[PDB]
Amino acid sequence: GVFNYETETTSVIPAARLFKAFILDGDNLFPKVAPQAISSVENISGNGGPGTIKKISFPEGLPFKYVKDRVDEVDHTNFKYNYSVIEGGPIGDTLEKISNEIKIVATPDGGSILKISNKYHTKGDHEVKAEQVKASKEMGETLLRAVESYLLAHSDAYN
Repeated sequence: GVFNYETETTSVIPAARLFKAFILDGDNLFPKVAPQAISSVENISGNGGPGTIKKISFPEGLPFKYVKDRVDEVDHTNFKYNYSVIEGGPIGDTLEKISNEIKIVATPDGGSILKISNKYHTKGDHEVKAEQVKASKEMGETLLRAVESYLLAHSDAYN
């Protein structure tokens, strides 16, 4: 079957700046500002646009070793990002792929909110463990606050 779960996290960083660092330059910032979350980001197939495959490895702590991600869509103007987890991690047994959509909306105060969306593809009527979804919510949130600390520490960046 197909299950969809949503989330929304706030950030002080304006959408314009957050996009460049969190999305446009994630594969170069995450392993730097969040080592206990991302160990290394390897490129497999593609230059970096739609159809690209990046091998994201995790530290020697998490239960997962790596995860293959496929770049689907990257809207630089509408601050939208779409990637799919095709291999590694939870993928297997009953789970096939994971369609993810990230959108950075600006707020009236000058901040921004992340409208993340997870769409899992299970086997027949098989469902997904709550902890699985709970993990991504923490995965992205930790990275978020990981990028905020840096941006606020280095104002002369991504601008």
